[PDB]
Amino acid sequence: LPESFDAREQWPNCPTIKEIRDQGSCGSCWAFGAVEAISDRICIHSNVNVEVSAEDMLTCCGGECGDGCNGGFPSGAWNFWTKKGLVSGGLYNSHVGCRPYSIPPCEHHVNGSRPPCTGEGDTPKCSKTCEPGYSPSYKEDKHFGCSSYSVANNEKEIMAEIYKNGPVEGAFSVYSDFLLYKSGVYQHVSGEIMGGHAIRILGWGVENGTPYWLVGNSWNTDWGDNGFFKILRGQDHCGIESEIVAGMPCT
Ligand SMILES: *[C@]1(C(=O)N[C@H](C(=O)N2CCC[C@H]2C(=O)O)[C@@H](C)CC)O[C@@H]1C(=O)NCc1ccccc1
Repeated sequence: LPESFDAREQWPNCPTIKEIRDQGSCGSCWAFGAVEAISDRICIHSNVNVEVSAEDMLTCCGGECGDGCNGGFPSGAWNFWTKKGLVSGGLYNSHVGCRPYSIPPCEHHVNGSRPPCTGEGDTPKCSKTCEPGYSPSYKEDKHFGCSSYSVANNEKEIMAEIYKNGPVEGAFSVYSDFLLYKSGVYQHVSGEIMGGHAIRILGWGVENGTPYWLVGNSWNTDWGDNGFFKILRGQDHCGIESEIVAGMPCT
């Protein structure tokens, strides 16, 4: 395997790989990390661009995925994709796809022109219809996954999975010092635990002798390094390697 790897560079025809979303004031990271990677993989394994709806995942999976804006299970999300499939849907107010995200973007632990995130948000309703003007119908717009699996807590296997099939979803323990991340390779040295956080891992590299994972957060682009961040790789730091999940799109 190469010393470095950036899925954004390796798959130039898949722009979703370089985009950063905003989960808004909702604990829907579990759903965002999933639909983002799923969007990436649909493009990688059927070369077609599709913004997989975070709204559909967040609102219709139900208990199988946890508790909506209160948190969920990443592996459950990929299961839903293979069971019920997912329709398309873009950013809030974008009017793109069957079900665009309905929760407003906000400032995540940074100042900006948007309203500060309030963290407290209810899970929107599971509506099985598309936005007015869009076609086809909700049922006709479903994209199915044909496999949902968990990648072992093994650095090399996680790299091989990414290298071959594209970005995966992972999770780690977020501590207060991570909220102020700007650049470099993140390493937890202090701060109270804020909770678990699911994200999208799209690569890896080495910075000043420090190995890292290339990750895309869902707190908009004005957070961290244009929305992305780097985190220590190889020592299951904060559990970054303890919960990798992925899957393959049908055909
Ligand atoms: C994932 C999540 O969304 N995390 C939360 C979060 O990032 N925010 C809440 C308000 C907007 C945003 C922000 O902080 O700017 C918080 C708790 C992290 C600091 O609680 C969500 C989840 O799915 N957790 C369960 C879980 C299950 C398995 C592995 C990891 C996490």
